[PDB]
Amino acid sequence: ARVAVLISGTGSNLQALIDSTREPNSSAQIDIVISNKAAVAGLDKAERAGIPTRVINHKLYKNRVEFDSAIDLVLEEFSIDIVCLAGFMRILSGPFVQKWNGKMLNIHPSLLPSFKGSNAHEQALETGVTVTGCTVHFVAEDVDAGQIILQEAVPVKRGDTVATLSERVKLAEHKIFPAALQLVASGTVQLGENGKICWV
Ligand SMILES: Nc1nc2ccn(CCCCc3csc(C(=O)N[C@@H](CCC(=O)O)C(=O)O)c3F)c2c(=O)[nH]1
Ligand SMILES: NCC(=O)N[C@@H]1O[C@H](COP(=O)([O-])[O-])[C@@H](O)[C@H]1O
Repeated sequence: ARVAVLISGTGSNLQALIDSTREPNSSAQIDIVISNKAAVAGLDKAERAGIPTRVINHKLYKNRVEFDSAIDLVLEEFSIDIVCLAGFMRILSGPFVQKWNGKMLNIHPSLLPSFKGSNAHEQALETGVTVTGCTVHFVAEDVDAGQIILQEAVPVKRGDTVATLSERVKLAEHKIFPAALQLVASGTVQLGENGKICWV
């Protein structure tokens, strides 16, 4: 499968995915890395891996849909089959999400449906769970309300902060995200006609 990876910052998930798709049995191929914010470290790990990078600036488009279309042009230019959101902090418009329905994966640092949204670790710590984790799911029009592919639980140690909790969750992210991509690229997992996760 031809894969695009959309980032916004560090790209430690991107790096984790790069490492796995370089493996001989990878069903996946990272053909383009797109970022909405220039001069972010994800663009380096990508360039350091010899992967084309493209910066599309959401702040330069009048419409959110004009902005998604900028991305789809590149997705079609690179003949992409699968889109991985790896730290991408822009909500996509309905038609774009509909177009890539069942072809777009996201990594979210909670055990969904818990702690939907942008400050999941903050939420988890205020609530006081002792177990959190991360989730790979399909992007649906309901933000973080798509079909789950993989999940890994991670412990909340006492005295944790966003800094430490998120350090620990990210190690799990770096496992289930490559795994999930491989599941979808290989066609082992798909989005069933009934709209639930379908194993094959
Ligand atoms: N339909 C659908 N679309 C998309 C697009 C990306 N995702 C995955 C979740 C991304 C993480 C995320 C969760 S909330 C939020 C946010 O507040 N975004 C602000 C911009 C803030 C900023 O510019 O820093 C905004 O764009 O208004 C996020 F960025 C989805 C999805 O799951 N579903
Ligand atoms: N609400 C969405 C969200 O916060 N997603 C989070 O962004 C990070 C990407 O890190 P990276 O840039 O090092 O791959 C991840 O920690 C992921 O859980």
